[PDB]
Amino acid sequence: MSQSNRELVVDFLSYKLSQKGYSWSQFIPMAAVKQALREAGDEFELRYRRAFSDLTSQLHITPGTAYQSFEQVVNELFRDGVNWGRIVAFFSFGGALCVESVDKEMQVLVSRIASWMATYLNDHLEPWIQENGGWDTFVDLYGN
Ligand SMILES: CC1(C)CCC(c2ccc(Cl)cc2)=C(CN2CCN(c3ccc(C(=O)NS(=O)(=O)c4ccc(N[C@H](CCN5CCOCC5)CSc5ccccc5)c(S(=O)(=O)C(F)(F)F)c4)cc3)CC2)C1
Repeated sequence: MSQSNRELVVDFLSYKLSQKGYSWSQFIPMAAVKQALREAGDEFELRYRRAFSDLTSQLHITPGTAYQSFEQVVNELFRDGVNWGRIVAFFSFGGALCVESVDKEMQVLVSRIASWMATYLNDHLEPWIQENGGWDTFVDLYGN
């Protein structure tokens, strides 16, 4: 549901901020989902470190331009459809935007980015997720 999805976003973003030595104080099957997502994001960031790195020096964020940048990238990422990989890449993108934000003393973006990710998950990705077995399938596929 929509609250679940909000939980996932906050867990993932806190995880990424913790890893990089920042504060996240701008904030059981569910535990299994969260664990699989953390690991998949790390794995994604490892295999696609080139793409990851290219994007993290590409855009310059301000509180005034953040939302249009977030939306362009997300629309590009899902232009041709949804799959699980693309969903993991979506979470990683969010994580990278938050980390960049805290770096540049734009802490206010962190919770805005969380809510933009939850909204997009709940409006645009959730239908595809329920159709494809829900988050249980994602956990089975990642660990099988
Ligand atoms: C246009 C633009 C610039 C826009 C913006 C932008 C962009 C740039 C930076 C950032 Cl930051 C964000 C976005 C791009 C850049 N990029 C390029 C990379 N892109 C993809 C590459 C491959 C797939 C794919 O393959 N999709 S997939 O077939 O569904 C699939 C396959 C395998 C696994 N999993 C394995 C797990 C193996 N482990 C072994 C160890 O032990 C445990 C299991 C591999 S890790 C793994 C592998 C792949 C994905 C995730 C994790 C999973 S998965 O983890 O989701 C699962 F399994 F389903 F859970 C799902 C999907 C997309 C998409 C976009 C382009």
